[PDB]
Amino acid sequence: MRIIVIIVTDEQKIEDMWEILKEIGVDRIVIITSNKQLAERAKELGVDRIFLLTDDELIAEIVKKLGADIVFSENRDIAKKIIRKLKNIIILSNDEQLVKELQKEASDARVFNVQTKQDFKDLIEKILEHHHHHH
Repeated sequence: MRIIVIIVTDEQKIEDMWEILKEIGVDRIVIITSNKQLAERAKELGVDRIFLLTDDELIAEIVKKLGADIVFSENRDIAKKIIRKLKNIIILSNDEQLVKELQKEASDARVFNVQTKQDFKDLIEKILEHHHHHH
């Protein structure tokens, strides 16, 4: 029980760790998406932990059952939809104007903000040492 809810935003795709994704990744991640396209792509990789749902707030009930303690997703409304039942979950969102709302209104809710590479650098330094390959 340490599964991360991977909801994918169309930004810089992690194709770097796409290989190790099948060894370490699928062991501790679940692919939660509304797009069958990348859900099939992950299925061609051999990701067993995939849910395809075109619903917004329903993910709060899905991850409740999955016992998920973390989610990567841009979600303003759906943040409060998850937090109202789960204040023990750590949610990352890009909108700092929203992240602060959840940090004030919810007592035990651990809501972290991402803006620039700094937020990612500190976060990866907190967790296990993971470096990127220069060229």
